[PDB]
Amino acid sequence: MKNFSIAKSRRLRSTPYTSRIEKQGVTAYTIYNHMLLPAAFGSIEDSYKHLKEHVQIWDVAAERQVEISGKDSAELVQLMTCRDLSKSKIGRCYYCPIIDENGNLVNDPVVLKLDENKWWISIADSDVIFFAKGLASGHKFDVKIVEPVVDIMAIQGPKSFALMEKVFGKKITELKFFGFDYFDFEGTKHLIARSGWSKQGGYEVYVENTQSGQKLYDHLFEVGKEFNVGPGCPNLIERIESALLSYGNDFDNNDNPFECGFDQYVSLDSDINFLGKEKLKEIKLKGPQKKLRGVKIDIKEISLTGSKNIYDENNNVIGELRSACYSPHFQKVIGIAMIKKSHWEASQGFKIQINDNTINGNVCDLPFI
Amino acid sequence: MKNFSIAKSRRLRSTPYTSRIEKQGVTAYTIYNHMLLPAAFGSIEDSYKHLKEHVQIWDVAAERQVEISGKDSAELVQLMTCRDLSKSKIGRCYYCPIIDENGNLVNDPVVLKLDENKWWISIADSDVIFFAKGLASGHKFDVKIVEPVVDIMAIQGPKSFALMEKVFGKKITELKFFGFDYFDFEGTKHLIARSGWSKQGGYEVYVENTQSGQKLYDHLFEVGKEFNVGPGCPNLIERIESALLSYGNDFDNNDNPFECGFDQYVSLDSDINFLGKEKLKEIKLKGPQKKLRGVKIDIKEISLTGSKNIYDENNNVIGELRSACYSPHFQKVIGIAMIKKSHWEASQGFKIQINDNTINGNVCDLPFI
Ligand code: NA
Ligand code: NA
Repeated sequence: MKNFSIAKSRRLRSTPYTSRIEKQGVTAYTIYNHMLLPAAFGSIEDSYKHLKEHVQIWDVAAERQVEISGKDSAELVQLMTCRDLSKSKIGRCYYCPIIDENGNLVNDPVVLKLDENKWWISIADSDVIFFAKGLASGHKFDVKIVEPVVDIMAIQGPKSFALMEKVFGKKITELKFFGFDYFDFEGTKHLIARSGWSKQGGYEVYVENTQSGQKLYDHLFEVGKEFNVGPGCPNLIERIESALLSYGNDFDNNDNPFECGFDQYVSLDSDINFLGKEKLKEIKLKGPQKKLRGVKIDIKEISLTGSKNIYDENNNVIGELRSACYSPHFQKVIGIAMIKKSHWEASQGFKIQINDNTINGNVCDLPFI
Repeated sequence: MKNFSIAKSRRLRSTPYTSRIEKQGVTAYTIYNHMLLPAAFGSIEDSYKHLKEHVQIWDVAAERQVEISGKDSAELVQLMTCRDLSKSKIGRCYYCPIIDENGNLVNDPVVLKLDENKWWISIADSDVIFFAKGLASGHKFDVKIVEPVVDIMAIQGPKSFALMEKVFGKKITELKFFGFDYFDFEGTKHLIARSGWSKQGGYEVYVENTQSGQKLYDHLFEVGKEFNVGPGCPNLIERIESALLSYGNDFDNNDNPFECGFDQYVSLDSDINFLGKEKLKEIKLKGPQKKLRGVKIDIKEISLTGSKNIYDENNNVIGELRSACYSPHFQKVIGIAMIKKSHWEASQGFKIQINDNTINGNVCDLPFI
């Protein structure tokens, strides 16, 4: 077969939005945190153009929460991340790389500080819940760790702001990037952050009252018509062009923050203690020997289902291409590659096998645009 | 809206068998431990008839390993599970439920004791690696925790015994259920366990030397024609008929081993140290307020994608149906349901809404065959 069906089960969890997106034209799924996440609503290029010009509503329920509350919650949260959260404030979001005893990445979540003793970790694709529960028991912390009933719906694109003002009023227009607050929809208060996995702008509604959230979803489609609202999902071309890097895809647990361009979130000269702090000091001293870079390959098509070695002018492996797509902006293929320090340099050339043909490519900086 | 395509990417990992099984008729996939696991090779009823009569070779690489080695490995392994490993032997497998701070199920793996100081945890669908790494950090255990390069290939069905004899000779026929040993294929030694996710008989080859395991895979298809060998995967009908439970489907992290029939595997009155031991002492005295049970329901067809409430005569919720299929053996739908204390009783009637018809069903004991 060219395509394989996804086999549904209780274990591969549906969302509060599933029956709706399946009537609105979802054509492919990925799995993220043991949950269905839409991967396409037809053409990925057309979804990208629509996202950059209009507004979309996304089922991103699979961006699960780990809720950590109780006396040692602030501390357990800070143990897990190399980002300094000592001056953190209620109502703010912070991108906090989670790292292990080796200094290697576990997850790149957004942390929401709801209160001094209550923390939501909005996670990428790995079971941070169990890392937390492991660390809590091992370090003897007094916390409560749950996956709460929270199912995110995103509102993304340049028309997101006008659409959400229409629904929630002028108060939501005051929300700064990566702030959150509580907003009323027909009696129910919903936590809404100004965040989301694009650079086109918008919001994420952290739906706890599921029924009210489903009615809100339906309402956004009804009063969004004048804005050309439509369904969507995180967009492959957008995430590569803007270097919105994802755990499991661009980097994984054999990679450290310094190989992924996360230098500014690794806070080594505080007195806060987090995992692998010592090992990350050594890495920052000797410097990394490999790093995520962009690449361009002058072909009009690619379908990356997995990794692919890239080779030098002698046919020695100089890196690994990890994500890639056709970019209409460049009218060629662009990607994210973990490349050896020998070939880091913006403009450095390389060779890669696409089918049975060597083809040339070149390294570039991230983001692409 | 009926079947949906899966979107492949690096993050949904492929396996050493992917290119082979996509030439042998795989039609559907699930995702298991962030990895492709075949869900169908065409009709589920026909794969089922074939498994029960003949022999199949399965890609089950998604049954990943957590390898824990070093001086504190035995202790860390035991800390994660309720099952008593104090008398454990090299060359044996053990079903070892992993339990958290609430006494609830994290994963239900098989543990393989390779050495006093080297352990493989063969995992269900959750990231046990990070629970282990969390525990190890707190207790400052002297251990190394990695996911090794191990990609299980299974041989299952009544003809598995004879096919493996053909390849490996008499010594494989000596291997007892849940034992493992090392067996020579073309000069390479492979760890092979007598185990796997059917009740139809067979083996799991824990392939570390991938190129040799790929050659072995192709060899099995050649010298297995005598036994009508074919491709396959864990079979939904077979596994419900045999009451083989799965983490995420029948039970999850809100469930404790006393609710799932894991009583024989919980060691409360030994001296072993493990998480939630006290909670499980509490829980076992009070007793389970709900348990897993069999159900049989009078329709010839179902598509379970999620929990489905089952009701008494007067529309009260007595349970939740979690796995279900049409059983060609019963010529009707059977399933596994988590049922309230009030309605446990073997033969209790109930009703379930499936589209435009209310359907009679009743509770029964496990297994079915
Ligand atoms: Na989702
Ligand atoms: Na697999």
